[PDB]
Amino acid sequence: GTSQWLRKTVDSAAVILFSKTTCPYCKKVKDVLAEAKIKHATIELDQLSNGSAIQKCLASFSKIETVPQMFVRGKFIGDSQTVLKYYSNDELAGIVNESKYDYDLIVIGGGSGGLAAGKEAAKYGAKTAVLDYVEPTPIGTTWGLGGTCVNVGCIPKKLMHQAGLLSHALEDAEHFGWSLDRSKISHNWSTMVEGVQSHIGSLNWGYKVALRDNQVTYLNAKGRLISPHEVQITDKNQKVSTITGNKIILATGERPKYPEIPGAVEYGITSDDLFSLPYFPGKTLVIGASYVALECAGFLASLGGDVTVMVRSILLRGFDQQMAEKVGDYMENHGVKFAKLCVPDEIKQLKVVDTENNKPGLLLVKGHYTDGKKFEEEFETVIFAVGREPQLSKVLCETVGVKLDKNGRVVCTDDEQTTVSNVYAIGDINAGKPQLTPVAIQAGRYLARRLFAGATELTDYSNVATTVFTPLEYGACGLSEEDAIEKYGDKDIEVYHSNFKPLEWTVAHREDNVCYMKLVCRKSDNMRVLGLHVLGPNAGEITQGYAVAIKMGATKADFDRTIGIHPTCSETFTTLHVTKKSGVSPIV
Amino acid sequence: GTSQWLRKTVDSAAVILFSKTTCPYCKKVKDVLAEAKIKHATIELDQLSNGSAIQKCLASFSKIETVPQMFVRGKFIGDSQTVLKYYSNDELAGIVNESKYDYDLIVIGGGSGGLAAGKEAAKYGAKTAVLDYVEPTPIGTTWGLGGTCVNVGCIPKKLMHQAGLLSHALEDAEHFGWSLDRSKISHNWSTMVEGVQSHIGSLNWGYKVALRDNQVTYLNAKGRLISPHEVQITDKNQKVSTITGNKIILATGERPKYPEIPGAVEYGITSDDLFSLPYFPGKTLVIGASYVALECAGFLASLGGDVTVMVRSILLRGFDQQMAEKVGDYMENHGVKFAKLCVPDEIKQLKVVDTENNKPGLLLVKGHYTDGKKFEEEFETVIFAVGREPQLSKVLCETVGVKLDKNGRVVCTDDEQTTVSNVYAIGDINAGKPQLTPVAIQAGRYLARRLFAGATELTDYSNVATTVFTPLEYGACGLSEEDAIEKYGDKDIEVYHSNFKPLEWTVAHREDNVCYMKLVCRKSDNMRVLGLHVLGPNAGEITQGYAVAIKMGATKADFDRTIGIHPTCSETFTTLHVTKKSGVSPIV
Ligand SMILES: Cc1cc2nc3c(=O)[nH]c(=O)nc-3n(C[C@H](O)[C@H](O)[C@H](O)COP(=O)(O)OP(=O)(O)OC[C@H]3O[C@@H](n4cnc5c(N)ncnc54)[C@H](O)[C@@H]3O)c2cc1C
Ligand SMILES: Cc1cc2nc3c(=O)[nH]c(=O)nc-3n(C[C@H](O)[C@H](O)[C@H](O)COP(=O)(O)OP(=O)(O)OC[C@H]3O[C@@H](n4cnc5c(N)ncnc54)[C@H](O)[C@@H]3O)c2cc1C
Ligand SMILES: CSc1nsc(NC(C)=O)n1
Ligand SMILES: CSc1nsc(NC(C)=O)n1
Ligand SMILES: CSc1nsc(NC(C)=O)n1
Ligand SMILES: CSc1nsc(NC(C)=O)n1
Repeated sequence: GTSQWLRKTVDSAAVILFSKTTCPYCKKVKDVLAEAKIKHATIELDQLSNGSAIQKCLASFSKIETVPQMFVRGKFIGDSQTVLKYYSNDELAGIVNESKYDYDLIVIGGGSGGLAAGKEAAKYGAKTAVLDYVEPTPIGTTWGLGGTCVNVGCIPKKLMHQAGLLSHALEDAEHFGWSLDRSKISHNWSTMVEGVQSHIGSLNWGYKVALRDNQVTYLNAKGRLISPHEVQITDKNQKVSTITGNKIILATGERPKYPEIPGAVEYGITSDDLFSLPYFPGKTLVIGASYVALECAGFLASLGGDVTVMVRSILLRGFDQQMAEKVGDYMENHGVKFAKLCVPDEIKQLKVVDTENNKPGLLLVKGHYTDGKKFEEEFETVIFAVGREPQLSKVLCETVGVKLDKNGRVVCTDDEQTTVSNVYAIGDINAGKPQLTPVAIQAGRYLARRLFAGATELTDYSNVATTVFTPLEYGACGLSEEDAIEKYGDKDIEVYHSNFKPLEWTVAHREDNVCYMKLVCRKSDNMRVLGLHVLGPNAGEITQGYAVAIKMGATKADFDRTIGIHPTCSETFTTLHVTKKSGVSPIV
Repeated sequence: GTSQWLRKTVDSAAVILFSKTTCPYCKKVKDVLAEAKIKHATIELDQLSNGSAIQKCLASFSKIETVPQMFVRGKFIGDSQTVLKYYSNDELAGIVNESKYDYDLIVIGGGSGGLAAGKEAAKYGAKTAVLDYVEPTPIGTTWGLGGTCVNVGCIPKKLMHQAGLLSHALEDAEHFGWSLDRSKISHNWSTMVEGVQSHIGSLNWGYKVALRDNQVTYLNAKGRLISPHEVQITDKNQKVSTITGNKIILATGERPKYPEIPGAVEYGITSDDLFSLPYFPGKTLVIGASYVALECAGFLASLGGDVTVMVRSILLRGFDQQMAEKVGDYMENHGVKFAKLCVPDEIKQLKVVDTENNKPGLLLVKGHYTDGKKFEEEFETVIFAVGREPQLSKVLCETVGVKLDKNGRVVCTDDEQTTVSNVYAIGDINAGKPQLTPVAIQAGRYLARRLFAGATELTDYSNVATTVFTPLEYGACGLSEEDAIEKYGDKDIEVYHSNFKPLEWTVAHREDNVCYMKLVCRKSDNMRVLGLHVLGPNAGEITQGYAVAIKMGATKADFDRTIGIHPTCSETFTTLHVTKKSGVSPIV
């Protein structure tokens, strides 16, 4: 086992040094490498239980057994004397820059995973290039480096969530003694957008400065894998060229879907355009039922918009459906309208968008209900949030041999390898993995360490916690309640649950039995917690820490023997006692 | 072991039924007890691994070995036939109400632990009386049922913290696009106080309704333990009488200290009076450095007050002192003044409090610094937060034999027993235990189950998490950094740490490297997390869940292999990497 590991480590590392912590000849080579600004991986054999065998297996590559041993791209370079000799003779730089390929690593896609992979690999000497390019939306929207989350995702959408929550802060402030009158305050959309966009712009810039400071070539151009080690690039002026790389990481992500109906691409928008929209949407129709659909409808309504959501079948397919319905009911009771079991057939234009005065157009939406009734109504803006998909045919010449699934996502082993042995995929395009920014970062960074630093640690994709930032937030970790019953049988499942009420809602006179939380547990496994769910303020901050306990296999007794922090919302999890089978009510 | 347990269970239970889940004769006695409204404990022997031996040991008390067996106050009452016979003959009620004593349980003190103990014990048939009485403050302040937290503690102080935070919500709202101008909004103290007091009043009332619905006698009178089973009571009209009880729980809590200097009791106030003060404090001097001192100064300043804190030596003695100093520095940079290494000698009055117009008086404070300089300054209000202490000499006739320590707190074993075998203590008066409302609840409820339901589970007092609700909040669980070094040696301690910045602070243009968090770990124990610390918004909600992981013994690798929720503050704990020994900076 040790042997096979050392062979894979030596073959892929760019510059790697085997060492011991207490050896002056190792120090001597380290000081030489630091002086000449040579970046490299370092493995200290005296801090590995396996290191004595490893020190013996290095003689397969170098025919010696002492430390230090320096390797470049699979080739043994020398012990202490030879490296110093290479240095003294002005030979060391040309040896470490020697390669079959232009780059040790080419990343296609400069988003969450792409930039994480690229920065980490550069730290261990891997000569790295990150490629990024933003195909404009149908109306021409575009943005800078950083990928979906930074530019048209988690970041601008949580800040617009914050401004939505500040409306209820203003309401709440009257009851706590502040003098303002909420009903004489209005919201200015473009002022909000300028502040959000300004923060994004500093992220774009910060990422560029990060790549430059890690010696990463950044190319603003479209990448096409034409063979295992050859990537074709087309830049902004349509100039076409080829670069080669030893390892290839695919991190191109996804883009929004449009329903195939007349008028949709012409007259609707998506989340890609919403976050830099120069005008307030006005009376808005959201077509879709995903978490994207509900978060966007949610903050548009809190900023004073007239909002309808058109629901084909159910809300939040794939999430715990009781939690989904609580989520939806909260929105409906605070000014979001729902058009349930409704599908659109057509969008007709009645006014073009007023580019000069920054005012929305006007649209007519025709649809029908399953009961036969026609849907017909006017909206100033129509947003589509009906899914997302990758566009790999534009990236992957099918003759290279990368296996895709029926949805067009890349099939990988559990270390992210594709069916082409030097090509990997991370993030939203990795088939079957949760589509989330921290996941893609963990995958990129861990993969970079396996390739260029001999690491073994894999990314763990199970029981990853999520949060939906609807007006009342919803956090979950683990199995939904229905899936657990599905997997183990109703008799083996015990669900503890309770309503609650934040102390902050008392003086502000908000609802009594609306916030909610439950633990789904397995009876035959010491009451193991299979899934946790909470609906309430600050649901993300509440949920995060419990994810660590659940990863370690927490049981109902672990929740019970811990003591709460008071006064908090999250403490209700430490004193739960009402089961569902008992039939007792969860209310306060 | 089983034998000794069953003997203690039978001796103290009020009404307890031994049973099996699938026995129609058990059901038969259960249905009789439910019909006649007889409350009782029930132990189902078929759900205990030990139950076969237990069913054999019940023949020590009853000379039978079948189920069911009913016991009242240590006496075997009958199997199925005898109970039905007692019922049919109109004899059952007088048998279950038979006792040497008026009450199975007398609780002295109606606060967090007292009410928790009393409600739980009543569920298992224990005939219970809760005693509560609020000795007025020197200026005559007083309040209703519920104890310190409800009336003059965690509840009114977190709501006044919420109103303090709403000031920065109002500031923040401008940058997110809302139209208001913070500099034209002022705060009305008495309007805030009315809303806080109204919520407390519904808690007072709710607790009374709770005791009545659990058949608990509630006496509004001062309790004095004169012998192991005799409590003397003095009511509001000074009428004096005696009641007897089998078990006694002491839950009288503490009250604030005053420094022995001239003018202090006459002209200063404490937290006991602050939370219902009919006038705004105005320019205020806080004398003390505890968490009470800083939380109160904190919200007074955010509500527009001119505030000074007088610090004898250090802030927050007993907390991680780096975290304390970060906490203090934040306050100082946002309008709280600190008078460091300063002690008061005297308070002179310059104006009496204006009772009619609701306006504060005016005071002169004289003190001196350790460098020799005199302190002399005028304040409209002086608050003392210089400690809290119990008053057990007013409760415990020293001839009863309850051992106190040098601070006047009750010495108990790890199941809360005092040196008098039927007397227990819970909450702030239990010597050596964290003085916290959830602890006192856990202790009361678990004790009630041991006494009257045969439970064995003890309360776990280690690694209880805390939060300090200063303007920037501070949450901790486990060891402070200095104590861990003290216990295991610097060489064996590794501290990971990082600054961070909430996404919400970006658009509102707040500080860059002020929020902070660290993990204190032990090198020789798989990098076990010994202590966690975070300074930032919503610190309580952040910290709570990690307390569960730490109780199960989380390591640095458990934090690493869990994936974050994004965008949150709490996710920074899942990706920490900068150690202190490395000397790398923690900034962004
Ligand atoms: C509205 C919305 C809200 C979201 N909110 C959250 C949230 O709160 N939390 C969360 O965890 N996740 C959230 N997500 C998901 C999260 O953003 C993604 O999981 C994450 O962006 C995936 O990262 P990635 O690196 O795999 O892809 P991306 O971030 O999409 O990066 C891919 C990049 O590669 C570029 N590219 C594509 N093809 C090429 C090519 N041929 N050559 C060069 N460059 C190319 C793309 O234009 C893009 O810049 C949200 C997503 C959306 C749409
Ligand atoms: C300003 C302040 C803020 C706090 N904030 C928090 C916080 O955020 N979180 C937290 O966990 N803890 C907090 N605490 C501490 C928390 O309130 C206590 O730990 C808790 O109240 C202890 O409960 P107890 O039942 O032991 O005592 P108490 O709640 O003090 O109850 C004792 C009761 O018995 C009464 N009594 C006394 N003697 C007699 C007698 N002879 N006869 C009858 N009745 C009698 C007392 O008047 C009182 O009503 C705070 C405390 C203070 C002072
Ligand atoms: C993929 S979720 C989704 N797709 S269409 C829809 N709603 C409509 C057509 O009204 N929801
Ligand atoms: C979810 S909508 C809403 N309004 S106030 C709030 N939460 C607080 C004050 O903690 N939520
Ligand atoms: C017990 S903490 C404390 N006691 S006195 C003080 N400060 C002063 C005298 O100025 N802090
Ligand atoms: C701690 S003082 C302060 N002002 S705003 C804030 N926190 C947010 C907006 O999450 N804290």
